[PDB]
Amino acid sequence: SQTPDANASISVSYKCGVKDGTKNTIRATINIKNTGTTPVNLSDIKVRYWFTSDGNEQNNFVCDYAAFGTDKVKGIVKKIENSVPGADTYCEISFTEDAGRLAPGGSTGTIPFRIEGAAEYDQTDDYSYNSEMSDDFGDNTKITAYIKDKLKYGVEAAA
Ligand SMILES: [Ca+2]
Ligand SMILES: [Cl-]
Repeated sequence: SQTPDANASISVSYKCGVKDGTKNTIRATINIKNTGTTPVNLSDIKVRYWFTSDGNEQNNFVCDYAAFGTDKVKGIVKKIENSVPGADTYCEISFTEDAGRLAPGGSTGTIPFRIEGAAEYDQTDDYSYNSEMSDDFGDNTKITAYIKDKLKYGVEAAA
């Protein structure tokens, strides 16, 4: 019986991006799909990307494209106080109130983003990194996604 907001479901698919010779940029692309039977508002969706910042105290998020406008995508980067395997930092991606809604079976398509540091990142020790998904989008369950702050996709980096 549950009601609409308990049967709402999303999934995220992921593509690892390129790395060059400066190595101070994390690149990745996500796609958010509505896999349930009711419409979801993008403003109720958050996505987290978990990583180790490798000494960088400044980690800046930028969204480079979204079908509905980059100006509708927000990101913040927060430190994690305690120690968890593969993450001392997370990047939390959210959407503004006018980003729109996803119908059932709808998806955002590609949302590429960068996290930029002053110093080099080693991505092999980042929880959310999966280099096997370089050629194609894959089911990276080490990125998590929330609807109204409830976990709906993935497995959280766990103390
Ligand atoms: Ca790292
Ligand atoms: Cl807003």
